[PDB]
Amino acid sequence: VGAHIALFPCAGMGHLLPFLRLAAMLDARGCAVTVITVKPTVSAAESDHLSAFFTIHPRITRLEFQLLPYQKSGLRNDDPFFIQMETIATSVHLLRPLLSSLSPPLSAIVSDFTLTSQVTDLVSDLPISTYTLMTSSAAFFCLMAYLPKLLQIDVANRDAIEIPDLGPISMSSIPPKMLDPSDFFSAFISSNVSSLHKVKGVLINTFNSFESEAIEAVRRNGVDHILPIGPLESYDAKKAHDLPWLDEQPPESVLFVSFGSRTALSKEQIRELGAALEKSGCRFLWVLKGGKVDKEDKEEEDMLGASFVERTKKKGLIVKGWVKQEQILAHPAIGGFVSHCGWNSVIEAARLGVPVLAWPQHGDQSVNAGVVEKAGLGLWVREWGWGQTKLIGREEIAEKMIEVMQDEKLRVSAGEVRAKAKETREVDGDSEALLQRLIHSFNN
Amino acid sequence: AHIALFPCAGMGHLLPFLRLAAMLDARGCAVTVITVKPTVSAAESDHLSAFFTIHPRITRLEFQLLPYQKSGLRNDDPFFIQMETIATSVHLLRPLLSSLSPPLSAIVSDFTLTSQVTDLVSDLPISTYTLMTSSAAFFCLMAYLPKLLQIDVANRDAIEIPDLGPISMSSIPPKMLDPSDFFSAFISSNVSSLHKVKGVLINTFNSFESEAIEAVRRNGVDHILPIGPLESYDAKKAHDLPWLDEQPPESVLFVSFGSRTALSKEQIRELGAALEKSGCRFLWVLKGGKVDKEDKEEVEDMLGASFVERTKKKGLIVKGWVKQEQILAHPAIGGFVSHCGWNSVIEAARLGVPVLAWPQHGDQSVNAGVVEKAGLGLWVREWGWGQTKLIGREEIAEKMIEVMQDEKLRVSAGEVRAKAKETREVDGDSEALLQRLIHSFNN
Amino acid sequence: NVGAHIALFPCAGMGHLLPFLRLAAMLDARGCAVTVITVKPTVSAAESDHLSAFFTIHPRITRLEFQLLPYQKSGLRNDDPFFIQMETIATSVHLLRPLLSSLSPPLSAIVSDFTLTSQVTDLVSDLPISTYTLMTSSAAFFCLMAYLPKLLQIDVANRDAIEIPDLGPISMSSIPPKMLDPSDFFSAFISSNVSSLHKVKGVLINTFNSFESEAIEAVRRNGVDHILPIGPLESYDKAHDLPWLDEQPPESVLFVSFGSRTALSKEQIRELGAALEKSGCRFLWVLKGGKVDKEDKEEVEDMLGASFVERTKKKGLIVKGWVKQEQILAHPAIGGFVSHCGWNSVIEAARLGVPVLAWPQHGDQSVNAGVVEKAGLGLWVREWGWGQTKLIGREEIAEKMIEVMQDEKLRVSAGEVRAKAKETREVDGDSEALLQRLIHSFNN
Amino acid sequence: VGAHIALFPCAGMGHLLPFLRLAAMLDARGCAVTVITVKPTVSAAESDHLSAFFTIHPRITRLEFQLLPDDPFFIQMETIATSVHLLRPLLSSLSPLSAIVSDFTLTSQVTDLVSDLPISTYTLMTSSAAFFCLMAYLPKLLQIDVANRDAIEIPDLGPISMSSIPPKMLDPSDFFSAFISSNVSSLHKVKGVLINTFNSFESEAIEAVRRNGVDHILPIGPLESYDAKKAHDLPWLDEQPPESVLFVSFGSRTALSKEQIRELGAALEKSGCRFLWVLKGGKVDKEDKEEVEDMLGASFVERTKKKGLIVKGWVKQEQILAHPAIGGFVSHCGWNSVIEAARLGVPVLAWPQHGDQSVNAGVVEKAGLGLWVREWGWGQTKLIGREEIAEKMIEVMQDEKLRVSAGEVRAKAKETREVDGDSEALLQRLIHSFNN
Ligand SMILES: O=c1ccn([C@@H]2O[C@H](COP(=O)(O)OP(=O)(O)O)[C@@H](O)[C@H]2O)c(=O)[nH]1
Ligand SMILES: O=c1ccn([C@@H]2O[C@H](COP(=O)(O)OP(=O)(O)O)[C@@H](O)[C@H]2O)c(=O)[nH]1
Ligand SMILES: O=c1ccn([C@@H]2O[C@H](COP(=O)(O)OP(=O)(O)O)[C@@H](O)[C@H]2O)c(=O)[nH]1
Ligand SMILES: O=c1ccn([C@@H]2O[C@H](COP(=O)(O)OP(=O)(O)O)[C@@H](O)[C@H]2O)c(=O)[nH]1
Repeated sequence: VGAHIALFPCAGMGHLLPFLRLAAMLDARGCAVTVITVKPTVSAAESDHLSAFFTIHPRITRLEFQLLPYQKSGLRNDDPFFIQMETIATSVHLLRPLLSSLSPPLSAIVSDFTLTSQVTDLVSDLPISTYTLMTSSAAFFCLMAYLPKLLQIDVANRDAIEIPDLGPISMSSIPPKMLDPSDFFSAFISSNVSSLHKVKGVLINTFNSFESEAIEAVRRNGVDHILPIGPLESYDAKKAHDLPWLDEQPPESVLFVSFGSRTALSKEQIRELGAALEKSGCRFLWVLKGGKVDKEDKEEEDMLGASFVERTKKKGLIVKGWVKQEQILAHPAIGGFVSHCGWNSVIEAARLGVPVLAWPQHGDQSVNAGVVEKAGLGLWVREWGWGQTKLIGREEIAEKMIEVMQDEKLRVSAGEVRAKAKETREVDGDSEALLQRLIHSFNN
Repeated sequence: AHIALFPCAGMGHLLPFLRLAAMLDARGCAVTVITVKPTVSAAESDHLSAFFTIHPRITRLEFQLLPYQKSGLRNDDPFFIQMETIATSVHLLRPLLSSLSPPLSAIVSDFTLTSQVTDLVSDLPISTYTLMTSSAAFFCLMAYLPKLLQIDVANRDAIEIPDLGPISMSSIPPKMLDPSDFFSAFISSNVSSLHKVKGVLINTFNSFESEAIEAVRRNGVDHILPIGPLESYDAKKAHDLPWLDEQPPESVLFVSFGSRTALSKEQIRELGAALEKSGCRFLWVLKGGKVDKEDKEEVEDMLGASFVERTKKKGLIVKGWVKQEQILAHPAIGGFVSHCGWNSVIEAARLGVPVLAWPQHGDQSVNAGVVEKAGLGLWVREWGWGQTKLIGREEIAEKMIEVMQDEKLRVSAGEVRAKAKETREVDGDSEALLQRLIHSFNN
Repeated sequence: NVGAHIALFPCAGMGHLLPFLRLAAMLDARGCAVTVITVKPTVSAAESDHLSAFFTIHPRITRLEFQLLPYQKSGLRNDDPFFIQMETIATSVHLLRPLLSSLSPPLSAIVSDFTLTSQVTDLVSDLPISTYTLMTSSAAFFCLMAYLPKLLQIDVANRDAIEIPDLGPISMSSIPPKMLDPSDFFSAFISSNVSSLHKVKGVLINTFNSFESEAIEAVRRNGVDHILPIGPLESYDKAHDLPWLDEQPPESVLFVSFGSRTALSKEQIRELGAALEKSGCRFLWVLKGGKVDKEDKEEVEDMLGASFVERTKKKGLIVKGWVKQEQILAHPAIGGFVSHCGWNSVIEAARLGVPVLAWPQHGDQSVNAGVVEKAGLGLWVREWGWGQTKLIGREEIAEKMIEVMQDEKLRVSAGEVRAKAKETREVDGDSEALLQRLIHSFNN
Repeated sequence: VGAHIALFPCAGMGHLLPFLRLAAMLDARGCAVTVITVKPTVSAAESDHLSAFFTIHPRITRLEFQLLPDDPFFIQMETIATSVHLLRPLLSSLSPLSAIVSDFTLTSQVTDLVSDLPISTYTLMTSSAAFFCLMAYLPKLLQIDVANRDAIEIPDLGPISMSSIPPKMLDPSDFFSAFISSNVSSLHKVKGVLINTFNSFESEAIEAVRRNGVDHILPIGPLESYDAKKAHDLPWLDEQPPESVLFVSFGSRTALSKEQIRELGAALEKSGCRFLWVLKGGKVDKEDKEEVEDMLGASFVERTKKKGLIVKGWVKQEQILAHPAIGGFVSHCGWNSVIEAARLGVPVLAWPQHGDQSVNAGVVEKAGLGLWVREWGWGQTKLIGREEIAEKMIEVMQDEKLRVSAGEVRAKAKETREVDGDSEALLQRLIHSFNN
């Protein structure tokens, strides 16, 4: 553990967990690692996860930063993660005192994409080689990467968007917010992509077989230094879960439902899947988030209904809250996965080879579904659209759930992805060799 | 894009730059604000500290200016004297600006520092912009000063500025016409170097000064950009609000004469006599000591105990810094008395307060004219120059009464208030221009 | 109430605290009433440790302590932990204003660190309090500091050397690059503070008139007229120290220390250790190897290895951590000092007439090394340059290490320095007399 | 107390002490007074006096000008001129001056200053009416004659001999001439002029200045003491009988050589006068002076230890002179001192070392205030014998007429000091003129 490295996730479970994963991974490869967190955390969950991680890994060290107050309405409405990410920039300078005192000077720092522009000054005064880890799809990341020239190019939204060395992305996959220049979200991505130039390398949670077209497209696309790190290894946070029912079930019989760290859909729609879930007869494990964005704000299982919970009393079990998704997904009993297609959830399923039913709700998740379908890892119906854009059928959903359980071709293809994913983590694997090579390059 | 703001001395110069800087930061530019020490007035120093603690990501660049060194520019004013001191030392900042870790894309300089600042970034890759504290109408007079000085052989009536109504000779300040005085030398020296500036920022909206903004555009300053009204950085802890809450809406008349303007000893007693005689409710900010806040160490021994007792029911007299923008927003204030320094004037317009115009020194008279033109307030030209003139209680009181009860003004003033709102809106020109400007900054 | 009250305000670091603590103790002896202003938390354990300990030793002196506020963006390029705190304290100096006004026994005067003189000066003015500056470094370096605004502003020239106005030219090669770069904190702090000196009633320098007559004049003639050499500051004062020395012959031991704040290159350390072995001189070696902070330098002998220690056990002993430097130099056994030539250590060596071999690492230190050579205190090799950026071979070091121990004229010269130092301390001596003179004005 | 005023003396206690008294006098008359001072001050005493003055008068504000980089006192007067602009910020921030009273030496520099910040300005002269005219008539005189004659005449003033006149003032080349001549020209700007004199002391002198175009001269003499109270010093003063003690002070600077000074020291014991002697070591500098009383010799101290006391350094002159014990004064004859003697009615012996003083001695003679020997001349020029001095010294103690003449002079001084008298009347009037 001669080399000293830090990783600095900003906000959100999707951002936070992987970086921890990168750190544990880095520690495993003889790196000395500090993990930087900024408080107060947006969600109760983020700290809960963080606390365990440090307890679980003593060798890795916690490096908190306390946030200063801010009040800017320029950011549209009130979504806390952009606000949290924005606040982090306001207090980012507070970082400098913290880095100056590090015992063995940091060889490199790994920084979440959202604040790559603020850190840059910090990265010139203290000359730290700075790296980034991408939580999104390489195909989706390819879109952001080419966004600035594409945003400069036109004023209206066309039928299909062409990123230069990649298959054109349908506009339906793209978020509205991305398209309009005036909107801030556009501002945050554009500036940050520019800051990539300063960075020594860019790391993404995907592997070359997995996104062959995109990774190369990125290569000639102005993102030369991108390294396919993924799939990010398990956090090894053992353990906090009781699953007597899961053990009883036959291997690959049970269906797992998670819509991500945040809730994805309306109750009326939600009841529709529950009704369709009954029609399918799949044994299930369902994790439900009452609060669409914050764990702290949810004190609501009223939404599914009284009759349904008793009706599926022996068919399935549901958790209202947080459960270990990878711990559950590695179980022999789980054979199908219905996800919101956040890239971390999609990547974990590919690593464990669990067939996916893609049900993207917002953001980059629609683009990840296209990768899920292109990979052959999962089944996706593009026509479902964004959440609340259309109300998709109980009867319609049931046919798709029945296909995932009884389509053997998906199982053979899903099995291949697990083998493809495993091979890249083997000593001869490009992903393991790239991580090992990057660690070798870090200076004393 | 890194932008640096270089305000000169004075809360009139200081307040606008910080306000914009906060606006720039809100809209996402990396912002640095340049301050130098010492500062003439306590408020500027106290304010800067407050502003930075409220806005953490804005960098503070502090330089100690060289000791006052001079020859020429007859100056009897402390704030103007400090401006000369900042201007003579701006050329020593070239070494510091060259090595800044996040290099500046552009500098937004103060009008007074524009000539020295333009020379400073000549061989550096930094765009030079200037923010104008005053009104657009005054800028037309500034542009015409060389023509005004050359063909000004006769002391008669007013001079017709080329694209708008002629200004009375009484409105032009006598100091502006004397080349020896600092006010004239600085105005002339800066206008000559305005052509080396990428853009000139102004605190007026297109609705407020359509003729003045248009006249300057065709008069050689073709890069003018209206961004007004500037928005408050809304940072404040001390509350002096309580008396007002007791007051009925619109009853109170607010009197203030800016950061560094004081009345005559005969005028303070005649103004006080008028406030009693009028019978109006009022809020008085008393700045008897003079410009500097530190030396104005007196504490209401200007009027005496007898007067406070008589007026306590209808008035509160405060000596010290008051949160002007907040007071103006209050339901209670239905009148304002102003020296018509532009920043007060803009605030009156944004918050729709009827204004009673009372110039004491410099641009105030022209701005007073603008205020009258737009219906914002009533101006009495005959009163002429405060500090050169004395007005009796009878005259003052009647005007005070008249402004409070002009419903046409209250209706008229509101209309300006609406227009100021529109411009800030995304459609509205002033915000749009800044949004237009901000993109430009990215290079 | 009818008694002078003097407050001392030190900055970050052992070098800046200790001179202040020592003076505070010196003043207390001479009947002054002393208060020390301290900010928590300390950058390093040692400063914390001394303060609690120091106040135990001198109960009468008041300890006035303040909280360290968050770091601010004032545009400096500092990557150092001790400099950054210096920055952090200064931003918050204005906050003290209400408190100084309200003290039970009021302040009559205060003395500021150079770093806080510009900020400190402003607070006093609304109070009837005299202001003084106590300066950590040498007169000769001080000569440079005053020049700095003039030097930065115009010449902008990379000549071989430049000349300070009433003092001989100083080689550029012996001037740190960072002093030259305006954006950097080191240049910026020196310049802003120097400019504010006109305000201070006097500037106190820990050097004596015999030691730097030429510099003292050079500064005086340059118009910061009020200069008050007080050197050398007296130990304020048993402990769990080393008895290894008590068993060593006199003059047989060579002491190596680079101060509290200097780490060394691992290459540098390996070569330096090897050099001692060839030289064969008995030695005491202190490793501030690790970080500037004692808290984060957890490295033990993992830096030198096991074999080096056993081989050298007869020859010398190496310790990592705080050592009681004053006591060690005082010991009859120590025959030579290898020092980075920081002023506090340089002055101490002069006090005890210990021959110095000069190896300046950063900042003020090269200018300091030269005077050390000049006064006949020590041997300095110019070609070695800066410790931080250049590495010196073991053999060259060993050959030099021998020379200082073997040269006996230097031992005679160092003694000459010592006698002079003794002369000032005495009631006859100008420095003691100057301090007594200073006290009487304090007592108005 | 409405009016607000400021004083500015550049250097010497010759000017500062009078100015401060002017400052105190003005405060008494209901004026807000600000005193402007130059730093660093040339003398530790000059600095010493200022701190005391503000401390003694709480309500008098102090404003200072820090200074940017022959006689120290003259050169510094030159330096203040360099930094005069520094004044500009100070005036601008003032809580504005109804008028400023400024030192004669730097009046020329300020003329520009007065005109931009409109301030009526005045100057106060610390030299005699007879001497001021010599300065006053000097500019014409230099160009017109360019020669050396035994005596020189100022239009309505009885000619005083060259022997009195200082040599340097005579030379056109010299720095001193430029300052004096230039400044008088600047004298035109001021709305008043003040000298520490009263008409009675020099009716002839005051008139000539009125005649000679110094129409605006105002004599406000004598200036009231600004003083500390109360210190139990000089138990050696209270002990002695009235008018038994001779007090010797050659200046606010040294004036004669150790051997020349030894002759008076030997003359003092032969004279038999009891004495309090103020002996300054530094020829011109208090900080420079670091010599003990070894110029007089150990022997002198043992012999006279009961008879008289020697103070090395400074003392409060007005305080000492006012004492019953003092009956004789020996003076270098600096005007400020001479005026103090007349107001306190203490007989003087005149021994002027340098400069304006010899002319000042002449005034004392016309007055009858003291006994003077002209032949003794410029200090250190010639050696004056111990035997010769005593006869004059004894004569000062035992002359009845002198006591009478001196008694009147004190009486005359008061009448102007009182409300009816002109010096008081003008002060009242000038303040009245002062406009808020
Ligand atoms: O109950 C839950 C919900 C989510 N996750 C983890 O949350 C991470 C982030 O999910 P993703 O990136 O797919 O989407 P997000 O929640 O950020 O929208 C993934 O590692 C999931 O395994 C989990 O472990 N348990
Ligand atoms: O007691 C005061 C006086 C002034 N101001 C602020 O100072 C600003 C600038 O004043 P202006 O430019 O109107 O006049 P000036 O001070 O420049 O002569 C105004 O917006 C006021 O809000 C204030 O807050 N409190
Ligand atoms: O192990 C150590 C190291 C340093 N010092 C003392 O710390 C003071 C400050 O050191 P200096 O200024 O010489 O160097 P710096 O620590 O600032 O680099 C000196 O008195 C040293 O004797 C000490 O007592 N023990
Ligand atoms: O020991 C001394 C000597 C002088 N003076 C004062 O010196 C002032 C001015 O002295 P003068 O101008 O007459 O003499 P000079 O300064 O020219 O030598 C008078 O007010 C004296 O009271 C004093 O107070 N103490």
